[PDB]
Order: sequence, then structure tokens, then C-alpha cells
Amino acid sequence: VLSEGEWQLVLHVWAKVEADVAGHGQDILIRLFKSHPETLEKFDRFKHLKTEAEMKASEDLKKHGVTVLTALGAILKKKGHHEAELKPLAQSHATKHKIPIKYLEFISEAIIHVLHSRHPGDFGADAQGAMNKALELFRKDIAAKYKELGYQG
Ligand code: HEM
Repeated sequence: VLSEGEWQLVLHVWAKVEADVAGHGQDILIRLFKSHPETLEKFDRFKHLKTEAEMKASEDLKKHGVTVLTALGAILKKKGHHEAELKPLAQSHATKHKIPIKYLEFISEAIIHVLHSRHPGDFGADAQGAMNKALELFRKDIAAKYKELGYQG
């Protein structure tokens, strides 16, 4: 469970992200795909992209980055009271998109890295640890739903 002070660190940096949701979403998905190419293969929508320049030029990838970060921002702003938001996300990601929990760890690392690059003054070690806790809580709660449905592994 995050403390109130931890949540404030998380949402303080997240308010900075929302100034350029689309740029963040591009950086995050590109980092994910580059660092963990098995993740790109899960997207029929994106798997034609073979270079970082092609990824950066894709408007559809930029659009999806906004979809992803909007859903995550809505979860973070619930400060842990996010059951209604995780149900459908866990259901689609386990049963339709077939995304292992480990890949959620990978995108969590990408999010932390890009927040660090873009917001160093609001993403010192305290805020990095708090965002890591928030993303762990996200993964923990999604993993419990995957387990329910027979997909935790
Ligand atoms: C912070 C973590 C994530 C969030 C908040 C998120 C959010 C979303 C949302 C809101 C959608 C559209 C609605 C839906 O299908 O549920 C979506 C679609 C999808 N997501 Fe995620 N996602 C996350 C992580 C991942 C990861 C790590 C992968 C793959 C490695 C992935 C793969 C997909 C795929 C394949 C789709 C469908 C894309 C399409 O063809 O339109 N997601 N995601």
C-alpha cells in the first residue's frame, strides 16, 4: 500500500506527463519495443515497424501511446482504488491480447526510464521509488486477475 506522501510524488510527476501525453507514449512504446522485441510481436498493429525512425514516424503508434497512458493515468489517479479500471484491462490483456505479466514489468521499466529522462527535477530517487511502488501495485492487482482467469503462468 502506498502512503499519501508516495502517491503525491507519483501524481506530481504524472501531472508533468500530461503536458505531452503523446510524446511520452511514443518514447515509452519505442523503448519497450527496442529493449524487449518480443513485445512488438504482440501487436499485429505495429509489427511491420522495423526501425526506430519508422516507429517515431507512425501516427497510429503515437495514437496508441495516448490510449495507453490515458488508461494508466486514470488508474494512478485512483491511488490504489482502481478495481473498476483493472477488470477490463486485465481481461483484455490476459485473454485477448495474450500479454504475460512479465511484459507489464517491461513497460513499467520503460515508463520509469522515460519519466526520468523528461522530468529529472520531479523524478529524483524518492519519486522513482514511489512510481515503482505504484507500478508494482498495478502489476500485483492485474496478476491476481490473470490468476483468476488461468493466465498467471
Ligand atoms: C501500463 C500498461 C498498459 C496499459 C495501461 C495498457 C492499456 C491498453 C489499452 C487502454 C488498450 C485498448 C483497450 C484494450 O484492449 O484493453 C490496449 C490495447 C492493447 N495492448 Fe495494452 N496496455 C498496457 C500494456 C501492454 C503491454 C506491455 C503490451 C504488449 C507487450 C500490450 C499490448 C496490447 C495490445 C496488443 C493491444 C491491442 C492493440 C490493437 O491492436 O489495437 N499492452 N492496451
